[PDB]
Amino acid sequence: SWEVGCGAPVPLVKCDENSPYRTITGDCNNRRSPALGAANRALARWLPAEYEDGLALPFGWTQRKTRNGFRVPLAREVSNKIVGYLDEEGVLDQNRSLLFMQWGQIVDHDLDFAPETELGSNEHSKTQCEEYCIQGDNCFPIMFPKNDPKLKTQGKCMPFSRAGFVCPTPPYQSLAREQINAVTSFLDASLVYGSEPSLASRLRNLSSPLGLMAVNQEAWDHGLAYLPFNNKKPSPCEFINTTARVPCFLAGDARASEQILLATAHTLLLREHNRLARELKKLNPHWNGEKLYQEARKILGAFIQIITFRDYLPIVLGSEMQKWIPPYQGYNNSVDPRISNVFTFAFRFGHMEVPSTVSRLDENYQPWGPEAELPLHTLFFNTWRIIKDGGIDPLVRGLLAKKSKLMNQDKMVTSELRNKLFQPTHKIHGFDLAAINLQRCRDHGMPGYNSWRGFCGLSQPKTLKGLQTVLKNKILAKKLMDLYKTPDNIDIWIGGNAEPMVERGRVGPLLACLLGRQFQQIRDGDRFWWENPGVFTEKQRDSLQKVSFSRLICDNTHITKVPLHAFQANNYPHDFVDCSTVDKLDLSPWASREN
Ligand code: HEM
Ligand SMILES: *[C@@H]1O[C@H](CO)[C@@H](O)[C@H](O)[C@H]1NC(C)=O
Ligand SMILES: *[C@@H]1O[C@H](CO)[C@@H](O)[C@H](O)[C@H]1NC(C)=O
Ligand SMILES: *[C@@H]1O[C@H](CO)[C@@H](O)[C@H](O)[C@H]1NC(C)=O
Ligand SMILES: *[C@@H]1O[C@H](CO)[C@@H](O)[C@H](O)[C@H]1NC(C)=O
Ligand SMILES: [Ca+2]
Repeated sequence: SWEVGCGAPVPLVKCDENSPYRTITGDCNNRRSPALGAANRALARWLPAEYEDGLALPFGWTQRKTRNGFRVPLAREVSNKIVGYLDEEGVLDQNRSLLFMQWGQIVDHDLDFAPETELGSNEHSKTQCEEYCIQGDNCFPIMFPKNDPKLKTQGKCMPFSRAGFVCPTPPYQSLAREQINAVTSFLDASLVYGSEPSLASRLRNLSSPLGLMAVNQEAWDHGLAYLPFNNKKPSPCEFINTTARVPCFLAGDARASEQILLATAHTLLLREHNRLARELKKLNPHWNGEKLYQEARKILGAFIQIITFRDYLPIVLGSEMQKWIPPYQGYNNSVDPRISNVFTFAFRFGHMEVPSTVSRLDENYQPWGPEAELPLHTLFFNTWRIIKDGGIDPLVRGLLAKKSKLMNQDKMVTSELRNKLFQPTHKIHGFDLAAINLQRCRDHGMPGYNSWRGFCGLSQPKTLKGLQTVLKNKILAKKLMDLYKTPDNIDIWIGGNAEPMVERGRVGPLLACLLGRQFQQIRDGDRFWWENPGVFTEKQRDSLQKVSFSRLICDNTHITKVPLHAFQANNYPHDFVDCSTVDKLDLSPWASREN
């Protein structure tokens, strides 16, 4: 009966068992269960999947099969009546830099990725889905409600393909459909180095023995390195401007060019590896390429861990932080470090932190050129605006001096994402991330809002007035009840995100509980955690506690004026101090003693 069994598409890997380095796949982290938290296995189920047919059909598939006696609302109707807003005045977060939003996307991309099924290649099925809006198999299109302005302009539907699932990726009947996590569950910089050998080697410089990561040979940022291009076709970064013909970037994660500020962040992280690999050589000229790579990799993975757990999670979770992520008490090998299916939705609170524009700023933190500020939607899959228009430095200044959007019950998701999203294969800046999120909840068999409230030991509202008391909002609760008819049926992404934020944080109680658990588990369940005794030397760890996002920018750009605390709102030159002030990474404790 014990289904430890199923998992056909995985090349079972032997473990070295006393190696000082993480694998690329994340395999061999846990000794008793070596697959635990490895890429290309099922997302963990904190609660049983919920499907129309108990097995695989998403709720809403059959237009006649109620959920608890009620029809589920169209995702695009929920989007339009709740998530959407016109007025970008008053929407900005007075105490979060745009870097707060950006770091979130980075950590999300380190932890999880459930890609679309690849069944449709050399087929018209993707076309027949998009072209004809015909629900079938892995085609689950987002249909427009009547009165939707997109009806008049785009067609009857937005296209949507169900996420990949384990064992068979085609045939019928499994305990329940389980979607894949294609990256490593550990906070291990997999987004820089890859989660597969195949890509991890292609990423590396294997012409020389300095342990360097490949760099662009076509283009340079004032002598500073760019990510190598991705010479695969069709390139969506080419598609968005066929005259510039600047391809998408190649990184450890396939998503690195989805928007110019994520591509930017990816560029900071690569340089930091190269900068480390050449410093390690300096001190230890006797070291080979492999040793340099792995030893640079290991520093960077520690860096992301510290920035995330010390700087980021306290200003997400606020008052709830200590309650879910109590201070570190060493490696526990009985902790599941796997990313849960519900986490990959919980973390999409990020979508309401994305504001409608991006600025480029000069060395005086003033407007860079006559189109310094641009709409978010023109920067999907846009690498040319980096190559042909100032390098990363003017964009890294905008991440310091501009603001994240604040979540708002009346202003959830900017139209730049809710109406104008571009997706690689489809042709138009005409999609809805909110609608996508909701269809995806259903596709993944997500339990409803009260199941999750129940799971987190929170009250479970059954009426309008219960829902009003929890949401502290009569109109939002009303619109929700009008759409869902019972709070039991509310899709967890919007249910969770409707909740007012906890003191000193940027999520409500339900999210703080779901996020809190997951981040506690990936820290506690990780054999290679930086503070885990025996991973670093006690001296290396005093050197490590001094890292800052301030310093990473200083070391890896030509910017000399930084805030101390890069995630809080910071204004220039008041909150901006010189780079010689911040603190460095002393790499002396990595000095190799031959004797
Ligand atoms: C301009 C900014 C962003 C864009 C354009 C964007 C776009 C997307 C898209 C297209 C998806 C795939 C949706 C699906 O097919 O179901 C997605 C998923 C996701 N996004 Fe965002 N996003 C942005 C910012 C963020 C931020 C700031 C965070 C977190 C703080 C975040 C977290 C996620 C997560 C967790 C997923 C699911 C990934 C997975 O496990 O498959 N995103 N995003
Ligand atoms: C590898 O490193 C060498 C020396 O640093 C450099 O000249 C070369 O361009 C690099 N190769 C690639 C493919 O990036
Ligand atoms: C295309 O990129 C080129 C730079 O090669 C730029 O001059 C042009 O204005 C861009 N056009 C669009 C539509 O993005
Ligand atoms: C701004 O954010 C930081 C980070 O949470 C916090 O400690 C600080 O008290 C906040 N300041 C104001 C004035 O809100
Ligand atoms: C390890 O975690 C389990 C459950 O995850 C818990 O019961 C136990 O207290 C922990 N054990 C140690 C050794 O920390
Ligand atoms: Ca990872």
